Amino acid sequence: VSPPPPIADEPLTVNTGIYLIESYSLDDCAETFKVNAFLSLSWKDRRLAFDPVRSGVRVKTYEPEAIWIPEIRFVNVENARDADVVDISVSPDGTVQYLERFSARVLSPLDFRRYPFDSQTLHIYLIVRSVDTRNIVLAVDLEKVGKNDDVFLTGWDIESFTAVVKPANFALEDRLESKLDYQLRISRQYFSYIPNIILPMLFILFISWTAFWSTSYEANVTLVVSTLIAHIAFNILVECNLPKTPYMTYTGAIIFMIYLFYFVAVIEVTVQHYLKVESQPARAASITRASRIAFPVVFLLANIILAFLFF
Amino acid sequence: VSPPPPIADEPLTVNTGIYLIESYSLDDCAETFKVNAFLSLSWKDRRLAFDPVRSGVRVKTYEPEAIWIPEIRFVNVENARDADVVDISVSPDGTVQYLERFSARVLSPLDFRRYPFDSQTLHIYLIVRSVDTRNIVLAVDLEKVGKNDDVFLTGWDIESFTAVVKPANFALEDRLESKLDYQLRISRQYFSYIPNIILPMLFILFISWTAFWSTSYEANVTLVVSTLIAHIAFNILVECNLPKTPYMTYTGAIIFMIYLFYFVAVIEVTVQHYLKVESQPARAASITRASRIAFPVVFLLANIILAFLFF
Amino acid sequence: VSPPPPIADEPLTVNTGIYLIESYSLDDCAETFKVNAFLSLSWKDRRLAFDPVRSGVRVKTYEPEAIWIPEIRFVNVENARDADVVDISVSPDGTVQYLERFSARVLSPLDFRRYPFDSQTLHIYLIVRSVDTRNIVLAVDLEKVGKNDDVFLTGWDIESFTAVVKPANFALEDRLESKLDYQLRISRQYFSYIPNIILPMLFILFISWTAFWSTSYEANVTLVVSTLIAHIAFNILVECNLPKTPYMTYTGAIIFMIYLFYFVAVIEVTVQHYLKVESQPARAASITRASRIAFPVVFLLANIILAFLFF
Amino acid sequence: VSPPPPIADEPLTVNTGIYLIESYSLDDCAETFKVNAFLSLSWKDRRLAFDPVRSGVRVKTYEPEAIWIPEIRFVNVENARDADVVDISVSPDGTVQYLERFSARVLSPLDFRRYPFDSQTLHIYLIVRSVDTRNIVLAVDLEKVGKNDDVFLTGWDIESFTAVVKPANFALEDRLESKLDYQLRISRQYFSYIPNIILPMLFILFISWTAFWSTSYEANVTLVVSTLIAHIAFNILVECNLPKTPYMTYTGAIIFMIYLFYFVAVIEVTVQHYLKVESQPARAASITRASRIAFPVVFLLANIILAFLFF
Amino acid sequence: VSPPPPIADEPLTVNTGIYLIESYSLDDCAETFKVNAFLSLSWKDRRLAFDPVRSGVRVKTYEPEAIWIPEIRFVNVENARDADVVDISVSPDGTVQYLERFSARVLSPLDFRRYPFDSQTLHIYLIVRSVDTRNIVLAVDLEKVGKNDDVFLTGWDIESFTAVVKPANFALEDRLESKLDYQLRISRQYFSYIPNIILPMLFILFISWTAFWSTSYEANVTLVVSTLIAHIAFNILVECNLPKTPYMTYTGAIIFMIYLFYFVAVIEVTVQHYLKVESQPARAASITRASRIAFPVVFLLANIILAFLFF
Ligand SMILES: [Cl-]
Ligand SMILES: [Cl-]
Ligand SMILES: [Cl-]
Ligand SMILES: [Cl-]
Ligand SMILES: [Cl-]
Ligand code: NA
Repeated sequence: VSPPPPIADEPLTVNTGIYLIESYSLDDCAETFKVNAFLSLSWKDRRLAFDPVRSGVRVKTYEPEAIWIPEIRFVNVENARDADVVDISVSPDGTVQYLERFSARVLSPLDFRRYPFDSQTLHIYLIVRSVDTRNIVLAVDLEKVGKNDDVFLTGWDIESFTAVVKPANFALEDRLESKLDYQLRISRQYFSYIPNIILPMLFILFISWTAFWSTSYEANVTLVVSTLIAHIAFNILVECNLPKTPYMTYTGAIIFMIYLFYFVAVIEVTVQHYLKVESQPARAASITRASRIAFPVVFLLANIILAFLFF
Repeated sequence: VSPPPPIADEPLTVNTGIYLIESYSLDDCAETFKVNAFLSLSWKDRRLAFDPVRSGVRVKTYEPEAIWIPEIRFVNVENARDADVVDISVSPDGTVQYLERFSARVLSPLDFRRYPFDSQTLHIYLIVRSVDTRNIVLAVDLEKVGKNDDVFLTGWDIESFTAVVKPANFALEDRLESKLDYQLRISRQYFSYIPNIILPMLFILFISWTAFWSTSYEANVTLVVSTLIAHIAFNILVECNLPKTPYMTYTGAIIFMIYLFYFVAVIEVTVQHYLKVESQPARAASITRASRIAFPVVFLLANIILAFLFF
Repeated sequence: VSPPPPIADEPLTVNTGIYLIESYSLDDCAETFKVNAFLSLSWKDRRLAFDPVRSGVRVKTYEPEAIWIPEIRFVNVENARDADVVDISVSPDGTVQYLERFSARVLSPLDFRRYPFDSQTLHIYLIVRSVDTRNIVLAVDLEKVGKNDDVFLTGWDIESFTAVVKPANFALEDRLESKLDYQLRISRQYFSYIPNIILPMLFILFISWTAFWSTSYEANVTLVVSTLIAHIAFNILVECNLPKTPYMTYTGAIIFMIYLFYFVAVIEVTVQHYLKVESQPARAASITRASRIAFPVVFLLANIILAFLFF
Repeated sequence: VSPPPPIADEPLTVNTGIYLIESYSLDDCAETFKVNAFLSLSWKDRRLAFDPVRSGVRVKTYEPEAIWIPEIRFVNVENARDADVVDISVSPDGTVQYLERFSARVLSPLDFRRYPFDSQTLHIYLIVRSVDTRNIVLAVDLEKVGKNDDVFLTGWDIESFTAVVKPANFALEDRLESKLDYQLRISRQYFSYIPNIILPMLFILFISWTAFWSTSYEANVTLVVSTLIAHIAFNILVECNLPKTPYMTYTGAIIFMIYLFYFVAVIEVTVQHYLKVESQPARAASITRASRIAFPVVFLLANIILAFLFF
Repeated sequence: VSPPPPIADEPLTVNTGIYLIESYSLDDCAETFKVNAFLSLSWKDRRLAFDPVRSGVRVKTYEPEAIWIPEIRFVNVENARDADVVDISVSPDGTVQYLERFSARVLSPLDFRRYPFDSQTLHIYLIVRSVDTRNIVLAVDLEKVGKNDDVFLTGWDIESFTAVVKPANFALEDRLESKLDYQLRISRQYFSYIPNIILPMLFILFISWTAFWSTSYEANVTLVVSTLIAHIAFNILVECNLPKTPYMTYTGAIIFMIYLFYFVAVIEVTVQHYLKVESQPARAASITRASRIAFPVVFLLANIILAFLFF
């Protein structure tokens, strides 16, 4: 089989549609997600046209091998999609209506800057390479683009599934290629992060601040050092759940800034003890009394500045 | 091969049945489970009918390629099922008896709200897309729906395996789809959670309450801070075994509330020490004496309120 | 091809044999193991019979496609076995001798009650479904059941590989099914658990008991609380290496009981201290002196009781 | 089909090109990366030549099975590449133009010496073995070597994708092998390592140095020992993210040297206490006062020496 | 296709050769390694003899399906090898030259006794089963056995790749089997273990011995207990990187013995404090002074004894 010939000099229009059946496995570290969907293709092949009168059939079914099917591939897949042809239907004018069910692991980058309050646009790129005979161009049949209502992605809210109707036509290895951009808009469900990471992390920090109402250096050293260890435990936990970014993330900034607070609290605790030993507890008392106000204030201000910069 | 033709205008009824041989790999984080079962298909093809008196053979056996078999797929599978045809038998009237053995990874969401005292309903959705010639409709042959007695799912009690007899017929991409709902009812074996997570977590909490019978700030700071670290270790362990939910879970609520108890115990320990230093140990003594009663009481009440809200 | 016809009304006897070449990947959590073995099948097909004189050969070699081969499956496999036909030989009297080399992931439950001093019986179930023409029944050719001497299973002692000669015949979806039980008997190599888990765990517990020869509350609180943390670390390590059981395991019981010892040691340490502060160190001295004997005694007795209940 | 015959005694030149579509999964421990690219092959086969004017068709399109294609393999792949032929085009003169889309896991060693400030040269080796008829030789068509602009590798900057134009021709198992070297130049994005590993690690070390402004042995022991534990936590974290090297890495050297600092700080803390107990706090005071300067100075110098040796 | 016929009663000699292209993934816990190599096979099939005059070509090239190929398998593979036929060459006399490129996961046991100073002999066993017609026997063509210079195995030194020329011929399931032993000799690169596990582990141990120059029970309890925790952390790390052995390993012995040192140090620290409280610090002083010498001496001697027993 060869491509359908041009009546006039026109390129072949392959109408496409993707209908999500299932979406799963959004791997943050890998920046990948798995998809299970219907891929619909439609093109005109005059060679397959027939008269319904002499045939007695309004449609004609063909096996994939029997006819010419445009070679449609996904740009951003890990391995080539697992596809199973559902149905191939030919109308009397030779209009082919193809339908396959596929599953693929899509590689699409994520912006972690606002984690865990981030939204993402996942992309699925359809592509077709033009042949020497004729040029092949993709189009979106919006009637055949959608998603099942039950489509869920664990830990994410599925906003929309749409297609950028205008293809990106360009040359690659001395042949033209028509590229289409399907978009899955999702926003992270930040709920869990509050009682699991954020609040426990604030409690341990506030506990370190009780050292500002204590004169016992040994108790203070314990308070500040122990809580610092718990902060390291959470930092490590967070960095395990995320890839290494060339930028700072929101949570990453909060976490880093909290280290400075422990470092300064250690300095205060050290200073207060030194003065007490040098028989000048009145200076020490002033610093400790200031610290009780300064620490929550500077912490609250820095957090406002950060949230402002990030949102 | 093409679909069997309608005598009158009737849709084709494909009788289905799933018989579980094995169930395994219930992944809580992935919200998936693996299944190994028999899939039975039954439909009438008059073109295949014969005479039992003259043919001498009651049943005719065919190879998949030889006859028309309806394209039955699973909605909620990760990848398309691994299937092996066991047998195809044709009765004289042309009733076809298809039997395949398959294995598949089923994606079915889980409700973690009552963890680890939760029960789940796992779903397996069968589907058939109607052809242009005739409409195909699924039905449940309850005779051919079941499970082996030895079917086990590690850490779960298998309650039942049933099918919702009435299919969900609906239009999808200008064709009829017939969807069936097979249900696997399971309930979690919470036993282990008691000596592994619950009791150790209560012991460490109680140990922090011994600070209410001590005047040593340094010892108290150690008691409360150390036990708090062990609580963080268990919180992290629990969150590793669970996916990120947009809601609170039972264990999650208990764990979160316990943090507040440590935070308040630190406050009390701080307050008691401050008063002792300000040479007013009678006030301190009152607060500590109150704490000895208040802490177990408020803990026990809060737990009743929580269990009430969750069950 | 169709099944060999019955001379009299007899069922077809398929003689089976499994010869282990390799045993590996015993996953405790998954309750699975991988196997690489020879599967031998033998049955009589009169239609295949010949005369050695006329033919000039005493054996006939066919390709799988050429003859009727019984559809033998494994009940307890994750996915259908990876098989490669080694040879198919026909005797003049129509006795077929089939040999395949296969590899499969077998799902077989494990009894963790006596861990790490447990022995297991791994099962491999062979099955055959009867056809409408004739009934098929499995048998064990003990001459063709065995294992290579070099077969090893990391962290386990391979006791025996035997077959239960009498098949379990039963009805499934109105057809006779012949089930065979091949058994691999193994016992765990508990050696490692002594210097890795058991002894370190006893040392930390004994270290906590040095608090019984100390009057320093602050030092005691440190001794008891620190060692308790190390015990949590080991409990978590152990539970990672094991699945969630609806029963208690031997190690699990020891681990749980040790928690009670830390809890009581904390009480003693608290009591003693409280006394000293109330200016009554003679009572405190009595309790501490009792504890020095009581703790090792109650620990040693409880361990005898436990070992008795478990073995 | 057999290879195209030599006009004169010349070896067959297969022009090659690799165009990266996607690059992902750079596993540091495994020293592997996954690639998705176009593989282009061009050679000339006079048997396939035709007339442009007479035939009317400028280019003829064949199916892989129809013509002779050189057996091109990758040297450094884990498993043989997953390839799908996109197009085969024959010019009148008989120049074949082959194009496949492939995906493969490439095993290419990494130099960890400068981690996390390292750059790597990933290799992809193309190979062809000669046949008995004629010798096959590879060449690079630089016009068909490249990468998509959107090619990204998480945690790395993609510098270049080039080919060493001249093949490595050599004999292996008494036949000619023609090997080509495609190079992917990448440099690590060290940004993250600063707020995640480097800075937290320096803070805990500076905290240990506050022991130089304290006379409390008990507080010092806590300061130095606790911070040492946090340093062990980071060392373990780092070694989990890296393979075992027969050499020292930059981070590895910093980490190791920091251990010496804790060891010496413990000695100082021990020495200072011993003198204080021996009623000679003037000597102790001198050592502690020296330590306050010596520690940051020796640390800063050693780091300069190390960075010098490593860069 | 059937086996070639004997010309006297001789068994068929299949000459074999394995040429390593790549070796990777040496999994210590799984006791497996992955290999990518050429498998060369040579036997003579007189039925394939040809006159170059008539055929035109001096050497004929066949497709695997076209001719008889001896069924060669690997004994110790997890799953059957992934093979791709590179070439099948037939000389006029009928000598067949078969070349395939394969990849396989080889299961070969490891001796951990001297870890991390151990050397291993990895095995790859080739096997052939004799047919009823004629006996097949394997031979090594040493000219076709080797490895690429660039063959590397992360964390190991590749010593040699050789074959035991004499096959192991033996009966199995009433047929003859010809087994060949290919050996890959490797030795572990212990470098990393020194700054990563060994030295940090010694530093923490020595840090505890500073308790021998202190009279502060509270400080000593902290020193000894804290360092003990760090030792548990390293023990766990080490046991994660190793399988459970029925014997002791070198590192395992060192690690276990170090536990005894902490246990005895706790006893000394307890004893010293008890005497100090009983107002007899002169006895305490003697024990502590002895400990300062005894501990490093007994540690150094025990290590000599251990290294002696292990090497
Ligand atoms: Cl694709
Ligand atoms: Cl399916
Ligand atoms: Cl099977
Ligand atoms: Cl390849
Ligand atoms: Cl093999
Ligand atoms: Na302390």
